[PDB]
Amino acid sequence: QQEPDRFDRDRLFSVVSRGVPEELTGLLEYLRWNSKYLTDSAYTEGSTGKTCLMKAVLNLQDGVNACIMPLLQIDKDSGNPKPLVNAQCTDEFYQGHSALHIAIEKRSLQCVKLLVENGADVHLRACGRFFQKHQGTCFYFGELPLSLAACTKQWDVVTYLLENPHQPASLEATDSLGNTVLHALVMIADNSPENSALVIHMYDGLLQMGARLCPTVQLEEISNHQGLTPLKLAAKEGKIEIFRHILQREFS
Repeated sequence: QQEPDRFDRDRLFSVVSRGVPEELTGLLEYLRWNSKYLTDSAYTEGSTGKTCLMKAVLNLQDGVNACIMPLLQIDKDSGNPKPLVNAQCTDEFYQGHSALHIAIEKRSLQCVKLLVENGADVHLRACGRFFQKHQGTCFYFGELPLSLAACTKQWDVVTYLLENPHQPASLEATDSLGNTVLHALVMIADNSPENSALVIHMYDGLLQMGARLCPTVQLEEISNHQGLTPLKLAAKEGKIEIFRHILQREFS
């Protein structure tokens, strides 16, 4: 008894950035003694700021951080009602970013898997506050982890987000503009011959999965906040090439 050693934020962030989990011993003991969680202001860069898990994901080696599992375990064992996994960062650079968003943004499937396997909400919303404003690291990708993976051309990630048995991500989910992943692709698309080809490939792939995962729901008839289906939006936005593609699919 009569313990345990102080484990401040500075030290925790140093260890998670380097990657070695063996130096996290004593953290659980301290947290529990003082009834503290890794989501408290004391352990984040300002209340509402980076959690230690986001710091872990921001420092990848080979696509993984060996701290992520130990960290998510410590949080579980500490009795946190609001799991560290679903915490969202919101500072000068980030806006509603979960570790999941960062994991997808860092193009790491093994890290995405790892997070989803430990109760990550695949429906948290990032970059909702900023809409064609150049402020932080935020851009429009449709503010949904699935949309992000699709807009960033990561099929293997899209595949896993839709199929995994832990937390499947619905294709029917919409962002603050009522925009589905299909809408987001139309938006994200420039009218380059190379880019349009890749967006079409991704677009089609999701409808294939649409037929398998939600066969009853006609994804392409889903209208957004301005009363636009992906077809209508494609015309409004002047994205001629992919508008030409959605058109043909309708006339079959």
